[PDB]
Amino acid sequence: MDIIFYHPTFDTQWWIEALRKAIPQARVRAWKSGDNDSADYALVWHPPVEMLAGRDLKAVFALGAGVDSILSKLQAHPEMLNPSVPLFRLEDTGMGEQMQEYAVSQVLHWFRRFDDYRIQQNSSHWQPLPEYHREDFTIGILGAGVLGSKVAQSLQTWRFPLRCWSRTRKSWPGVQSFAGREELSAFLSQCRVLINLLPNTPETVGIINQQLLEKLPDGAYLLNLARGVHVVEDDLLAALDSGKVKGAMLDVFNREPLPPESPLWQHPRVTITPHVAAITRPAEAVEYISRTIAQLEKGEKVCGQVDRARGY
Amino acid sequence: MDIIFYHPTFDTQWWIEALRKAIPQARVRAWKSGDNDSADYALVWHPPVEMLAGRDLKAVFALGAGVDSILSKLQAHPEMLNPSVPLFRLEDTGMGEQMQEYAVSQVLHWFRRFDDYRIQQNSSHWQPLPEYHREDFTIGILGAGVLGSKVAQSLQTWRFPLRCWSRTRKSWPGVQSFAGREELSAFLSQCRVLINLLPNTPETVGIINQQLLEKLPDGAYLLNLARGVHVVEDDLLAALDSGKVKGAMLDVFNREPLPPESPLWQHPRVTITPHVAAITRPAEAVEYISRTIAQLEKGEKVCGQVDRARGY
Ligand SMILES: NC(=O)c1ccc[n+]([C@@H]2O[C@H](COP(=O)([O-])OP(=O)(O)OC[C@H]3O[C@@H](n4cnc5c(N)ncnc54)[C@H](OP(=O)(O)O)[C@@H]3O)[C@@H](O)[C@H]2O)c1
Ligand SMILES: NC(=O)c1ccc[n+]([C@@H]2O[C@H](COP(=O)([O-])OP(=O)(O)OC[C@H]3O[C@@H](n4cnc5c(N)ncnc54)[C@H](OP(=O)(O)O)[C@@H]3O)[C@@H](O)[C@H]2O)c1
Ligand SMILES: O=C(O)CCC(=O)C(=O)O
Ligand SMILES: O=C(O)CCC(=O)C(=O)O
Repeated sequence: MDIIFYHPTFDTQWWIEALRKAIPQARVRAWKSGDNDSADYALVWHPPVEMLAGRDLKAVFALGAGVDSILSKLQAHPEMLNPSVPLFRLEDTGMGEQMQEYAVSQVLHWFRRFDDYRIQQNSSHWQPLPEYHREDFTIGILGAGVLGSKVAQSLQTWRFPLRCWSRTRKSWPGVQSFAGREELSAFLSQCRVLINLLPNTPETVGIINQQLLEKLPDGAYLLNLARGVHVVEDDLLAALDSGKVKGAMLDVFNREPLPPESPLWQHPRVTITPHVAAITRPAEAVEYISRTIAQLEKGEKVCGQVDRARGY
Repeated sequence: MDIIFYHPTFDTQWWIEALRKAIPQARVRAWKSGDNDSADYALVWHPPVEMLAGRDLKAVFALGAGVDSILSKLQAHPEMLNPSVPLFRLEDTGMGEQMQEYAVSQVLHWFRRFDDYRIQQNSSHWQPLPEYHREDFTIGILGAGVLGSKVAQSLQTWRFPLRCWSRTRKSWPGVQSFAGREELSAFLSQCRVLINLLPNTPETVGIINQQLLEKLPDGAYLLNLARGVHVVEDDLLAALDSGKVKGAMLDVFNREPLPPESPLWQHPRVTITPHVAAITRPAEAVEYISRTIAQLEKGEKVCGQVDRARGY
């Protein structure tokens, strides 16, 4: 078999060699413009149209969890990827644990009032503060997928009340499952902490806006680990300035890098990371891809597949 | 039975009523100066000498995990507590989980470089940073007791390499046990994070000093959750200023409240909480005390007992 590989910034030579060793019968090459030779599988991130157009590939693997970029490019360029070609993404491959590390750390940080103690420390002021209680710190996960479930599981360990929101009902024993737009209001009503692990799709753009934020309990917290387009940043700033939202930690933004003129940078209740919440671990990704190709060859059901009609 | 209760600041009336309901055969009263009536058990925190002197109690329960204060008072006033009287403390009673919340949150905070991203955010500067790896983030727990073990267990969940230090060897399957002063140097050599959960005893005063800190790996972190006397604060500041220690989070200090002139307050790499890492949960404490008294009455082995000769 023949594999073409393309990634705009990863260690391309490292990946080729690691793919060759995991799939020794395979010829792996980096894709460059003009290369119209045969290929069975394409491993891509932000690929140019030309890499895929007209190719009858056995599969394409997007080298990330999110596929909003490749799918929006296919919408604008329907000739890029034949409907015959199955599209896969990276499920977990280390990003699950990475989202658990980020979420658990910051949820506990807020639950233990480290933000308030930092403010008081800035004035050299010693003052024990009242403890928060788990019954008032219900956590809601917007999005209940591969990463959402992982974050829910790790927070349940700490005995926080937990709820999740998705399109379809979930069966997680101690997590209250809300489903659909008709249940979103009820889901938000108790979310002391709101964690966003949704995909970017046309149905979810701008979902974290003024109307959503004002349904939250007072003194709520926002963790945006998904996509910048999910949040209307001026609406968030207004809810931070009114005291509706006590704190927001944001890893993703409508424009990346976040422009220096954004008021989010210096807002006292905002914490910013530069889109680093969860990156695939190359060796786990090479193992996921090699195992998935082997399953495709054997006719075993795989499920890590993108549905172009639903958008994720 | 008769129980006298004394605590300088807790909700005394709440505790009396809760003890009455957990031990309905018991007469519970708040101790005031001049009260020389009989008593079988004393529940105390920072008690005056007069409360205990000359009393042949069946047991005294110190209402905290640490007993350095009561034991140093008994040293200065040997008449305060007859050697006949067994002394107990609060084992866990909720403080285990509270130490896990604090430690896990801040270890993950440092592991994910949230401290560096905060510095960069202060300048509106966007810059993904290299990931740290678990093999370079060995965590050492100074003290391997009721709370030390709980913290070790919760950090093992995150797959950090783990080691502990105590007087006696431990058998925790994935935690390397170091024991005694003769093994302290070797224990420190790999501690990227040093977590202090030792008791204050004459043998441990000032143990975190210049000689200990310089045995740590470069860019180490310090979490002091135990007693302020364990740390020589000027030595810590020097290791923070030389870059030996990248960050210190401190809940306890040689003088409490930490005086405003301490350079720790405004040091950029120091985080301060006002001795709030783990407070006993009254209802768990009343359950621990009532169950321990019942076991004493039935002749069942109890072990939560202070050893006045060893000092803890
Ligand atoms: N560094 C970073 O910040 C970073 C890294 C990796 C991933 N991410 C983000 O995380 C996202 C999720 O990854 P994942 O692997 O967890 O995706 P996933 O397994 O596909 O899970 C997506 C979940 O979102 C829910 N969802 C989709 N559309 C919805 C709608 N209209 N209403 C309600 N719920 C909806 C789905 O519901 P059903 O279960 O009912 O289908 C599903 O539970 C990615 O899309 C990416 O944007 C960010
Ligand atoms: N809010 C707060 O900040 C807060 C709250 C609660 C407790 N604390 C502190 O936490 C401490 C520990 O509580 P705990 O219940 O875990 O106590 P513990 O169960 O008695 O554990 C103490 C541990 O320290 C070790 N140790 C004692 N002396 C030592 C020495 N000379 N060299 C090496 N190791 C030594 C002991 O070793 P062995 O196991 O070999 O005996 C033991 O493992 C308390 O003393 C208190 O100061 C702080
Ligand atoms: O988009 C990226 O920069 C990689 C991390 C991510 O968000 C994803 O895997 O979808
Ligand atoms: O000493 C206190 O203020 C209570 C918390 C503590 O450190 C202990 O339980 O020993």
